[PDB]
Amino acid sequence: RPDLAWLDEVTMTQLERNPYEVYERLRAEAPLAFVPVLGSYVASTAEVCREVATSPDFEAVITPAGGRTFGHPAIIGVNGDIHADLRSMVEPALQPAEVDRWIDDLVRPIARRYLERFENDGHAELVAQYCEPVSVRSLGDLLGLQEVDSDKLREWFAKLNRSSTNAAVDENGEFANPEGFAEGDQAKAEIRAVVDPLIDKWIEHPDDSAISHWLHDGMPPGQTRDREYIYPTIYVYLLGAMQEPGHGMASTLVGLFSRPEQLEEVVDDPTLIPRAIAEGLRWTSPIWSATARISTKPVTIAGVDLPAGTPVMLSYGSANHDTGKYEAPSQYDLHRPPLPHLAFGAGNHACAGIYFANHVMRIALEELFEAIPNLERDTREGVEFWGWGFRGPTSLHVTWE
Ligand code: HEM
Ligand SMILES: COc1cccc(OC)c1O
Repeated sequence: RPDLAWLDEVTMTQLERNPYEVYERLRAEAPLAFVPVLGSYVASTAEVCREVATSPDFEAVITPAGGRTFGHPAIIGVNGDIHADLRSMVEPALQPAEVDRWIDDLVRPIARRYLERFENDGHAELVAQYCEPVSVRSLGDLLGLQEVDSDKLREWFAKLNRSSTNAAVDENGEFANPEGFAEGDQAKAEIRAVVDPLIDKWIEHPDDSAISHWLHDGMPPGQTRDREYIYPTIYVYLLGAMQEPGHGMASTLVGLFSRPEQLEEVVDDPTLIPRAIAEGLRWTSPIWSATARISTKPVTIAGVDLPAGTPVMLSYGSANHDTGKYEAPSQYDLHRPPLPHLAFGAGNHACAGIYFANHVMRIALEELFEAIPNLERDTREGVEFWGWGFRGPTSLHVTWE
């Protein structure tokens, strides 16, 4: 596409540090565009993302670096009968009525546990000390990984993050940085060493943990799903399910700090926390561009005639700054009207844990503002956001009296 020759000069590093400038151009110039360094078409607007995600002429496909990292059958990358089975496998503990039965007793004590370590220090780095630990500990306990230290869970999602977003390709469409997959392989090897003994145990002695239910639910008597069949979805969980609620909380905090009167309102009136989180998810989408669909027949989208078999990456983080939908989208605004957003995706492969994730983020922020209501950002330290596939702040230094 000749007028997009400037896309040839876009680098992976640039997209990781800040993708919003490139994607603002894409939204205006080519809502569906082939990005050479990513080796793929990408959808940048809300209209195109939603259309691709819900179209009957498209089905799920894993991103190339996602597939190299997760293998088969990752719930995000399969369709038909296998997807239906994996959806019914993960859905019971995520059902709203079920979450409402125990989410409070799960997350609130965990939030208190981590707050107690620093709430009187007067200084903290909330990503490492609060947002990520609460996120991984809550889901870890739900999964049956109580004995896996929160530092380990955080290290796993960081390595799987970097591996699955190791997307750069060279002039011949080959992965430019194949060594970047090695730490994804190392994380998987460690996960196998830890989780395989637990699966051995759950096969014979099922309990209340989610993974035990993944092995047993809906199976003939005495039978379990093969572990190779469920491991890629375990990996999917140990990346995005572990990582995203922590990044959603932190981005919401960074956005509130950017609007000090709005932060005061939320501390004064914690019933506004769910609305603050929804704006946070739109403002810096935790899953920014990590999933994709592939066309199953010839289709025309945003004026581009796509052949069958064409992958399209869904850059929901860009769709969420669509100026056809939002005014001044790069500005966090609690009082934006409650409009649809794509931070949870859309269609048959839309996020399965929305209700759970929203409560995890809500409860964590509630307990934070109660313990430290004079929270202030440490304006001596800058907040840098990182990631093209998954995006969030690398740290969040705060102070208080
Ligand atoms: C703030 C937190 C979260 C955000 C923003 C988020 C966002 C997303 C997005 C954008 C997708 C891809 C949707 C698409 O391709 O159309 C996805 C998929 C998924 N998420 Fe969430 N997620 C979050 C937390 C969680 C949690 C905590 C869990 C599990 C407890 C979870 C389970 C899943 C599953 C199973 C899928 C795959 C759905 C499928 O392909 O059928 N997510 N998520
Ligand atoms: C590419 O990896 C992922 C994509 C979307 C969601 C995930 O976890 C829920 C995830 O681990």
